[PDB]
Amino acid sequence: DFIYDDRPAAVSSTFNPEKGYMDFITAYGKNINADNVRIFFLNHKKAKDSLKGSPKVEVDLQFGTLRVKVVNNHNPRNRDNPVADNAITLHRLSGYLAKWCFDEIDHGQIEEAEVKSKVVIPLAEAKGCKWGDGVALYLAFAPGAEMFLKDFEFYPLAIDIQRVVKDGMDITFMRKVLKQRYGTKTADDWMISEVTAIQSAVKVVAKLPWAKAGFTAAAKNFLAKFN
Amino acid sequence: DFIYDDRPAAVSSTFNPEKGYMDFITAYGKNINADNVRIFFLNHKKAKDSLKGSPKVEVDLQFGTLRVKVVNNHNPRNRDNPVADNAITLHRLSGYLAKWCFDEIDHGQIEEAEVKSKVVIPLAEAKGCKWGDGVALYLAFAPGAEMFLKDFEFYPLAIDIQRVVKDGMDITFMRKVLKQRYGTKTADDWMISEVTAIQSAVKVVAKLPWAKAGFTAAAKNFLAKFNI
Amino acid sequence: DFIYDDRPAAVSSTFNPEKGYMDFITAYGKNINADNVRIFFLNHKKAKDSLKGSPKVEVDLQFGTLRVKVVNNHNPRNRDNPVADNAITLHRLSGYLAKWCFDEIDHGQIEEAEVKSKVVIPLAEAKGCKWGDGVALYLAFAPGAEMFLKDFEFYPLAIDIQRVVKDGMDITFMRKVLKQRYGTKTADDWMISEVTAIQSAVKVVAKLPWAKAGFTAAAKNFLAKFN
Amino acid sequence: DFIYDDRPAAVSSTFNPEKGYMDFITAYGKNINADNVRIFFLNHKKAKDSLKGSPKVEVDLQFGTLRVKVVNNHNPRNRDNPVADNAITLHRLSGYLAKWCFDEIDHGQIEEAEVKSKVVIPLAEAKGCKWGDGVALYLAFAPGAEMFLKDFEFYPLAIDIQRVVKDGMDITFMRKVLKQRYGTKTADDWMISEVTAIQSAVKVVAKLPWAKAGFTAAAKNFLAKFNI
RNA sequence: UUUUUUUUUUUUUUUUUUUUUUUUUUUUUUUUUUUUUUUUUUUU
Repeated sequence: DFIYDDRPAAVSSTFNPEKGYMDFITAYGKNINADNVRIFFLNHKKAKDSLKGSPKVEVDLQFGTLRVKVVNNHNPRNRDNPVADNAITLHRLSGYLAKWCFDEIDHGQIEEAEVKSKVVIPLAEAKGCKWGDGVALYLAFAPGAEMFLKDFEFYPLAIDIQRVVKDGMDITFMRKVLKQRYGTKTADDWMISEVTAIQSAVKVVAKLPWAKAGFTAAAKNFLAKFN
Repeated sequence: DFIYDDRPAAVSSTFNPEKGYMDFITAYGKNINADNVRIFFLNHKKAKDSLKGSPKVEVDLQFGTLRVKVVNNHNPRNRDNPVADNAITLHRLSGYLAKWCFDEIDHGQIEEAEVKSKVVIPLAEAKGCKWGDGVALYLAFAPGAEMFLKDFEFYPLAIDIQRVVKDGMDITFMRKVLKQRYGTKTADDWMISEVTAIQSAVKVVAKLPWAKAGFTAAAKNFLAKFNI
Repeated sequence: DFIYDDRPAAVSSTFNPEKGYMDFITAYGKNINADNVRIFFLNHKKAKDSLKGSPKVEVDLQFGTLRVKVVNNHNPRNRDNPVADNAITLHRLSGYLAKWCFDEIDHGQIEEAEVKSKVVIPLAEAKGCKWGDGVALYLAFAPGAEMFLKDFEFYPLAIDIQRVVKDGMDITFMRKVLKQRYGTKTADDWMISEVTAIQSAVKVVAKLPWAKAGFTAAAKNFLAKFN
Repeated sequence: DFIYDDRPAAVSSTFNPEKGYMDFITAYGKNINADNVRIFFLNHKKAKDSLKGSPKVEVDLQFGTLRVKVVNNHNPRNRDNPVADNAITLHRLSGYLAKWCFDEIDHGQIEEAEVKSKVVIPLAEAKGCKWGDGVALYLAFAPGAEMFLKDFEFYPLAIDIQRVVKDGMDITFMRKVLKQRYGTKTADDWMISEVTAIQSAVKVVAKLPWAKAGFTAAAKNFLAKFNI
């Protein structure tokens, strides 16, 4: 009576990031602008702890002009609460807005210019990557980019790999990306089929500063006078 | 100001898992089914933390329709409370239900299918073991299985060994398992007598994927292409 | 106003464990017996955490029939409060009672029998040391024994060293023992003078079960590996 | 429905440690004496935990005769609050009092005697540094000293580098310092210009015991005879 | 030259570690999903 537990059932996954993205756009597309994409991408972690502190399972948030209805599972008890396929987590939202940046870029040159001039990703910065390095590569640092592997040319995967080898990141964080699809190909398929594109991606990512989150170029060229 | 201290004394162990199990069945057997057992095996860890939080000495819990009166020794101070041989801790509860699944499978075909299709052991999966691998083996991953070394065909021991050698497990954990009995044969006895069976078990456990639970080969084989 | 702070100044210690022990015997010696001592050594950690919980500076404790007026500096805020040389902390109490057992054994064989048949020190045990191995050695595992390095034949020091090499003990715990005296010799002296006797002690402790904390090898295992 | 969020957009470097110091002295210079500076430096960490506990956005503190209006930003939730340049953080306060000591010593023989005989900086001692080793050097161990790289002859920098090299300190703690000025020289400037002075400082700091304090040789030596 | 996270004198000082025994107890390891969660977060 003091503590009661109850059963979750097994299932397979009916969640298509493409569809979730489209429904998300149809639902919120009027309040999305490069300004909000930018405050969010600067407010991801802040929102991470902000959700972490609060105990409500279904919180709505405001980034500037953007209103978002998000599921909160950062809070401990909620880590196993269910999440609808039309629902949005900060991870899913992040991926979605990254996707938005990617399409918006292709829409034309004025479109190409605005976001590029106004979009920087802290996670990408901390490793010293900027837009000039590549579009797919640069946007791939956004969490949730793993949902759109093709558009980002296997770069989120490669980045995760580099995190494992150089930053000794715990291997479990590759769990999510290793379930994800490459177009029509299931994980099991592309894990053997597409090794080439992946290795190429790894190379591409390798040729990057990878500064320590991050030291302006004066560092770490000065700290290699003392070692 | 006062704090309050006195002597605990030494004795031998009068706890028979076979019988303890029998009283557990006699007492709770009407609400034990594959459903509730499955709910237990999925909520072991959660309930463990929930017991860690509370300082109550004797907590009651409900897994689906099954209610059990459990002794709490996960709360730090409570780690030294006495435990009756007719009392139940989660470890004992797990072992008991592991044994229950083990018997129920032999009860017949419907029961075998019910248990096999429902019951899930997180620890076994996390190492890539499934029901198809074996009943004794798959169930041996359940905590408390060490209390029934015979029925689980010495497998929990083999698993523990496999854990120390590749996962660098702290050896201290083998303390419980290394005193456990083989049916009636004593630890000191079976520890040289049945060496063959043990070795066979170790070999069986040896051939398994044994990746981290989240992914298993060829997820494992794909990392290999870059990093083990 | 909100919190304020103030000075402490210090250079020296006037604290002689011999004198402290003698005063302790004079004050409490009628209530000291193998029963109470034994209860103490089994409830040391318990009382220690119980003191960690309480914020009171000077707590009363009862071990069997023995009541003690002990100083509490286990509470974080209290960790830098002063300690009189005639005062008693759980560490001082433990060391004192270790000394007491050591003397009581010499009083005759019957007293030796009460202490040996009753008193048990968990830390000595966890390493597989028993009374049969030696009195000085067995008692040396008791916290506070470092105050009487002479009587315990350098064994607490050797034990601390072995904790560092085999158990990866953080070296900081040896700070205390390395300031202690060996009878009349100060630290600076015996650290060079008694190196031989110390090494002998180390060899003794070394040839002990240890191997490892948490285990008794009733039967050996054709392990792939040990430890 | 609402967890209010909004944007800060920026990158400006107002804060001038010289000016901050001058305002701080103008405000408090009369209540600063060797006594209070000493008690402060002895109560730095305590004040740090005590403020971590508190919810005040701006806490008030008393060190001996000195009362100060300090900004509290060690508190998790408070960790993103703004900080005025005429305001004082406990880091800033520490650096400021270090500078104070540096000026006061030069005031004369008697003042030098008060400061040298009273003020002790635990971090400097913990590495075996004493007043006799140097004034700038000894004072450089004080947190916030990185604000006055000129006065302390690049010693806070050298000490930090040395923390990374000898104590494997996470390199991120070298952030600040690597933003600070050397008198007029910008970091981008002095990082190339004053390399000579830098390494000299580095060597000076290298020529120190730098053992846990903690221990003194013989002891390091006594340990060496078994372990490091 | 934001802010914070670590590092804190000197004592025969004080704290932080290690804590017998048992078919005892506790400490470790916890499924599957295009699920969710834990790490990595610009610029002074």
